[PDB]
Amino acid sequence: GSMYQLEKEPIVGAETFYVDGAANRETKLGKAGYVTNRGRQKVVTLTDTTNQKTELQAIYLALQDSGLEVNIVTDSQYALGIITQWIHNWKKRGWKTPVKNVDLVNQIIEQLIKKEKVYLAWVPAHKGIGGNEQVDKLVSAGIRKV
Ligand SMILES: O=C(Oc1ccc(CO)cc1)c1ccc([N+](=O)[O-])s1
Ligand SMILES: [Mn+2]
Ligand SMILES: [Mn+2]
Ligand SMILES: [Zn+2]
Ligand SMILES: [Zn+2]
Repeated sequence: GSMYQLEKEPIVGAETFYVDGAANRETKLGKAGYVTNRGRQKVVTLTDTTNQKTELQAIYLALQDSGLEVNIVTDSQYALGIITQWIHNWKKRGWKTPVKNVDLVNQIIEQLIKKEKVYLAWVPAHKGIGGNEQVDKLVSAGIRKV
């Protein structure tokens, strides 16, 4: 019983957003974006950012640009946990909100509860030709070598 329930399995039929972000610590330059299984993609370049911010920013773009039912695959355990924990503990007993990234996370949650159904799952970064590998390349170009 929370302020929303994420889906326990992928939403059959819904479009899938493979999100990723990448940042460079020395310059605080970074990129966030997505590729989808309906031939959609988007990459944005960011300044003054961090790796965790860019993974969160990517999810925000995916929620922003999608319909009411959406599948999101991320490789960030941080991004998944912080969003899931926020949903499960909202208005609950021992909730101290995070300090870091709190503005972006609040922005994401706001987008999130507007949705009808959201499936959000983690996969380890891996090589190959699937979705996570494609967006990883896009957000990595000029930010870090792979
Ligand atoms: O997109 C990715 O490639 C890069 C490459 C370089 C940098 C620079 O730090 C950041 C991301 C991801 C790698 C690892 C991820 N993961 O959640 O472990 S996403
Ligand atoms: Mn990543
Ligand atoms: Mn990646
Ligand atoms: Zn700057
Ligand atoms: Zn629907």
